[PDB]
Amino acid sequence: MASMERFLSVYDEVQAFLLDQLQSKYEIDPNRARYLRIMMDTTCLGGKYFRGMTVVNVAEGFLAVTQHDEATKERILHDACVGGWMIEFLQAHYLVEDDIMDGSVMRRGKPCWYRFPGVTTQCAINDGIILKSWTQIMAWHYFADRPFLKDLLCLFQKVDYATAVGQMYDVTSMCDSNKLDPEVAQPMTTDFAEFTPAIYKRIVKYKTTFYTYLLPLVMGLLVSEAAASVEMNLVERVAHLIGEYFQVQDDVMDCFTPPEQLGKVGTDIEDAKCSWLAVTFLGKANAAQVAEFKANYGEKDPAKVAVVKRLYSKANLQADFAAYEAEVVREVESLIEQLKVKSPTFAESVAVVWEKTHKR
Amino acid sequence: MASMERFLSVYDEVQAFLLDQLQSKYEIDPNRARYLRIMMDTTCLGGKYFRGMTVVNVAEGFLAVTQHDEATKERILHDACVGGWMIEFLQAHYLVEDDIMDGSVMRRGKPCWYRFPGVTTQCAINDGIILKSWTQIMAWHYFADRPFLKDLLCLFQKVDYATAVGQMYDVTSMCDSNKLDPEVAQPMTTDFAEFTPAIYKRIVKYKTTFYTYLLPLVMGLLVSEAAASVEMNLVERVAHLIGEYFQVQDDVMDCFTPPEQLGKVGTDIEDAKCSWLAVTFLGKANAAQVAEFKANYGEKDPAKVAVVKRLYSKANLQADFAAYEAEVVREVESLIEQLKVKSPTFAESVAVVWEKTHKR
Ligand SMILES: CC1CCN(Cc2c[nH]c3ccccc23)CC1
Ligand SMILES: CC1CCN(Cc2c[nH]c3ccccc23)CC1
Ligand SMILES: [Zn+2]
Ligand SMILES: [Zn+2]
Ligand SMILES: [Zn+2]
Ligand SMILES: [Zn+2]
Repeated sequence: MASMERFLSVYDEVQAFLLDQLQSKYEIDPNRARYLRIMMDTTCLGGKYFRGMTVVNVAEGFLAVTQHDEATKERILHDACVGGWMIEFLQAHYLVEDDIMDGSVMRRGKPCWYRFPGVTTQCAINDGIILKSWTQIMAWHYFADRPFLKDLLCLFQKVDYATAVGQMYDVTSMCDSNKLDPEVAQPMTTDFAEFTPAIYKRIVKYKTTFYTYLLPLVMGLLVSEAAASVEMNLVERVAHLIGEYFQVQDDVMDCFTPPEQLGKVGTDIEDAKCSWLAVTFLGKANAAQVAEFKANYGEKDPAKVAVVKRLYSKANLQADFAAYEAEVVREVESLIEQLKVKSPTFAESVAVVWEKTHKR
Repeated sequence: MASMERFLSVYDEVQAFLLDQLQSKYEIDPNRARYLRIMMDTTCLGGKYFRGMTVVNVAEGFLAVTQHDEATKERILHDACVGGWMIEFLQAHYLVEDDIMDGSVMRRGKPCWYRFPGVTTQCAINDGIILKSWTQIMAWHYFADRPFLKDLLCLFQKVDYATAVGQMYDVTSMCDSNKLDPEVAQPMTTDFAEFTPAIYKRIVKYKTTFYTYLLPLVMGLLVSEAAASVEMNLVERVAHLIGEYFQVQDDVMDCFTPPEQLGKVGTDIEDAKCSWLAVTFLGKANAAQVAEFKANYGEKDPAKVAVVKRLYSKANLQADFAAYEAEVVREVESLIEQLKVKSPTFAESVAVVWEKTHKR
């Protein structure tokens, strides 16, 4: 059976389980079940399923080199699909909540969930809470007897927490750290002194890389009972490296990719985000260019946004990106080589993860 | 050592652990640590700690009748305090998010967290996510080797989920179920046909009773390794009974308790909430009174709110409440008696829980 169709069939199965359990154990009525069914589909489906399918792909790799009864192969693949959906539902939670937090309009070419006429923010905040709660309902049901349950739950929690911490780093990235204070309304930074590579790295590591790259890779190892086929420090290093590169692409595309292909109107400049573009620009600008950036960044005024984009274009950031990319290629290849000492199979799953990121 | 001071000392210990782990493992800077410290204090402290202290009180009861080394007594009490704080932090999550969802102004006489000038909704939604994430960080750290870890995590998840489901029942309680539809803006009910005792019961059971009464009682049993001293079906029945009574008091006070003692301006009428007052009023009103209720309920206009309050006062709901109360006293006493078959100690902890609710 093809991996994607297996993964999609498991979605339908998990959805049916969750809704049927709501009816049998939580007293749900059919109309609210339908609302939640639509909410699940609208918030969980429509992406590429890169994260969930990486769990499946890692598990598939180990199945090719490990002796198992057929029924065991099917159990491992089913577990990998359920684990994958846990990650996809975790992402769905964070997308719903982040779109509300940021006042976003569109995502993947459709209105953000909270903007649907029959949803509203009051409902959508709680819908997002339910989405993450479903990840745990899945795990406790499908993985109840599994030897990896404890390790899986502990990892999933740490990744969830890291993502929330990353969200805090992101939403506060345009404020001066020494001025953070719940009692006092927060001004935007004027010096941009915290727009550094190391601080940018910290936002991205926590907000993006743990859930997008580390969690799918390690979840694939866990459901395969294969954590001894890897040096975990290498897995973390390669996950953080590829994840940062992924976010850099995303930051570049926010500014320069047309809205129709982006599926949204990018607002990183108006939002004063600590983006790779802003950090790299400030790392090469002269005094006059810095001053012009300061006078225009973080303002909705389309003229000032236009000034920032022209500053980026004139600054030849394409060349900094090519140098960054070449360095990432160097390091990802080195880590893939270190991963072969213990598992050619896992190293190849990482190579596939890298190829799908680098040529997306 | 007195129970409350032990519980408060454990708060300081847990807080120090969480913040120190953020510095050692999550790359936090001192200013963001301070923000999170203030957020924790502001959202977790200032209540009565009824929920957390019930864990401690249940554990204390069993310590009086069970043979243990002194060090074991201290471990059990420390575990009960950590478990109690898990519940208090779970509540804090739901209060932060519910205040944002509902546009609330005040809570316990202070502005809601999201209204602090230096917080804002963008931050506060994520702060609420962090609060619940902290419940899991606590459990995995303090309970890592504990025999009750799995049962505790599984129970906590089900209660978290039930609460989110209850939140959905609450926010949708003034809409017609057959008209729920993410695509279509939701009108308020005109017939109030779903303002029934059974539907009200369902909102309250899930939104309030699981986390407020069932979870503290069962958590006390778990950290005491005492689940065999109870019939769990009795524990659930008594928890749901006392919890409903607690919410009924809350609903009455929303309308009739002065704002200064309430610590907020009650808006259940304007919010068109399915409150005990509205359900009980509709259960006894004549046709003219129903029509006047319909023309005035769920509107911000203070004149129309005033009409609803006069309808409630004229309807002699105090007498329905006294009859409801007397029936609850009957049933709570019956269940406490059934609980004595297996544990006088646990039955007495429930009697204390009931006394603190009934005479609050
Ligand atoms: C949770 C927050 C919003 C999502 N972001 C990661 C991210 C970057 N580009 C994406 C495209 C699609 C889906 C997710 C992403 C991390 C912070
Ligand atoms: C999470 C939502 C808001 C809180 N509510 C329970 C509740 C009723 N009265 C209270 C007074 C103080 C603290 C909590 C409560 C359950 C739904
Ligand atoms: Zn965001
Ligand atoms: Zn982006
Ligand atoms: Zn509410
Ligand atoms: Zn209330």
